[PDB]
Amino acid sequence: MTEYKLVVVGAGGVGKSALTIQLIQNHFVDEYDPTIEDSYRKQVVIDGETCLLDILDTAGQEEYSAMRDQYMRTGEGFLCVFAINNTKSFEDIHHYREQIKRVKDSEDVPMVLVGNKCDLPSRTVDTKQAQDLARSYGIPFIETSAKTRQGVDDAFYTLVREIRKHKEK
Ligand SMILES: Nc1nc2c(ncn2[C@@H]2O[C@H](COP(=O)(O)OP(=O)(O)O)[C@@H](O)[C@H]2O)c(=O)[nH]1
Ligand SMILES: C[C@H](CN1c2ccccc2Sc2ccccc21)N(C)C
Repeated sequence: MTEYKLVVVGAGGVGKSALTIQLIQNHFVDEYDPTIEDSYRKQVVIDGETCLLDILDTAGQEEYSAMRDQYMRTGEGFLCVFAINNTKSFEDIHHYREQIKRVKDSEDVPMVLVGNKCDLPSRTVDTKQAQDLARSYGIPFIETSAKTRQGVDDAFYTLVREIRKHKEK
């Protein structure tokens, strides 16, 4: 069993805790405080390998910058989640990519672009927009929903596989 640290990165309100809890407790949560930051452990047999995925639902602003940079350095995978009905959080993705690349001091970082709330209207972020952005970062992009659970398992599985490829590079 290989232990893998899967951290979710995104803006406050994209559904970090929701998507995480959905796969951990197998149920959607409508009300959950965004300040709640905790990690969850889940052993999944991916490709014949039982990997222990340690998913982290971070809050945002830490008490100390060192701790911030620390959890980012030990993080193996970074799930970039945004809202398809919000351009603000979509543009915030550039900040995360830039930051993580500096914090880990590495350009090759296993990331996966995930567009949550694909079942909701007012879609401002075009699929082509996100796809092009993902291609520019050399990472995959999957539309998901914490409600319909569409492509959720796939998005997470891909993230783990991306890490693997980076490890066996
Ligand atoms: N409709 C809809 N609401 C979501 C979705 N994901 C999260 N939310 C809601 O966003 C609010 C905060 O969710 P939370 O788990 O705190 O996500 P976070 O604060 O971004 O980490 C709650 O009302 C969640 O139910 C989603 O995919 N669809
Ligand atoms: C995010 C932390 C655990 N953690 C960590 C804690 C303090 C300093 C550095 C780190 S390394 C890290 C990396 C990935 C997931 C969680 C952490 N905990 C709130 C779950």
